[PDB]
Amino acid sequence: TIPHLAIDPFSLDFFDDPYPDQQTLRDAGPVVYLDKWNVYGVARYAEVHAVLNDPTTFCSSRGVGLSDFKKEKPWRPPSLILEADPPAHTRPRAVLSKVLSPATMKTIRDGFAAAADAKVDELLQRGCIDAIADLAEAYPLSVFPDAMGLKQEGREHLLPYAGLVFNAFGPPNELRQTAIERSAPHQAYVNEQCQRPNLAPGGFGACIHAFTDTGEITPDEAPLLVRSLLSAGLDTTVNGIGAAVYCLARFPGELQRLRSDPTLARNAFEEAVRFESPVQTFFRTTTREVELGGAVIGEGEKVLMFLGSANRDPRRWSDPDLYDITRKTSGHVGFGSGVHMCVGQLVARLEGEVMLSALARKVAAIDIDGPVKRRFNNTLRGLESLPVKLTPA
Ligand code: HEM
Ligand SMILES: CCOc1ccc(C(=O)O)cc1
Ligand SMILES: [Cl-]
Repeated sequence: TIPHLAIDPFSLDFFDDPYPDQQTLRDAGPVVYLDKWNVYGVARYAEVHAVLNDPTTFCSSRGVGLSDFKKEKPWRPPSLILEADPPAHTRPRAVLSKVLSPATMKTIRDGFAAAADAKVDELLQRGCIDAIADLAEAYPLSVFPDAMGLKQEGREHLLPYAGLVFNAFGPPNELRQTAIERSAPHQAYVNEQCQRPNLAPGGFGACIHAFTDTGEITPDEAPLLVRSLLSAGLDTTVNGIGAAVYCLARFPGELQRLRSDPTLARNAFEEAVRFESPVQTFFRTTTREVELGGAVIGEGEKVLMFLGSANRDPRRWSDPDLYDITRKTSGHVGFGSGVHMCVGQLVARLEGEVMLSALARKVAAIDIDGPVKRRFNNTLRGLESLPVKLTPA
């Protein structure tokens, strides 16, 4: 009943151009079996959405990578939020939700915006820049570690640590095994900075620790929650902003619409998240026999959700392959959906918004003027290098 496919969604060939293979995965059926890794796959919007929204049947506590925590040792202590199910999940989630709240956004907004304006000003002085190193990396590096309350020393460990985390959700290919074999210094650094004494007052980190006396989390839980933010909070935004600039570079008509109305910045970023889906994939594990899209899946099976594919499913989206900054994006699954839906999305959107606003007001054109190089990662989609010429407005 379930078609079997030999496509490796974690191969460099796939990362290099995933879209044909994603259509093959969607059109093969609502549920496929991926023989390469012995997992089920869902690539259409409807099934991806259904799976995300049934956490009881499709759990996270057995890991959201290929590895089944019931069978293998997790490479690091499990995340108390990403790799937990309700009810264990519920209070740590509530804490990070309050730490990364509307009120918090109000306190950091002017600073994040000034930094974005300053960066664009600097880049315009240079003219010819690398929009990855000099913008998509440099801008989040200039605001997020400080917002966390990290010391200056050791920050060069943060992106390596993130690349390791997102590679480790993958199968045991070379990407994953190389990451893990280089991991020790990055782990050591990150774990140390998660301790209360090492986090500056007023940062996200200290704020997590301040929540330890409410009964929601205990003091021994706070370091792992800080670890979640240091895992997820940077490299995601790097690839989101990189995606947005790439889109604007490839669709000059949309840059021009954004210039004429900079208040489109926020949606222009959201559309970039749907269109590129910097977070491509996550797994769930079935806790029982389940029927999905008229197909039956046994208990304890890994299920691979293609978020990027769901965000380009023509069953859900009109002209999915077009970057449209006035699209109604609501419902896209680039931040996930349901109880695990990105708890940091207000930070991601804030960063993305103020950067695209700065570009909207200051830049007249973005032209690719060098070879584009992709960055390969088992979970993240994005570029290594994006050489562009920026023309001032
Ligand atoms: C454009 C940037 C980002 C994208 C595309 C993104 C994507 C996602 C996705 C798809 C999930 C769902 C995982 C699942 O269902 O298993 C998620 C969860 C999560 N994200 Fe984000 N993320 C981004 C930025 C951030 C930022 C900036 C932070 C923190 C400051 C963050 C922290 C987290 C955490 C802690 C979770 C786990 C939430 C839970 O399990 O309840 N992310 N993110
Ligand atoms: C795209 C979401 O990525 C992550 C990665 C790690 C964690 C965590 O360590 O809790 C959460 C989300
Ligand atoms: Cl670690």
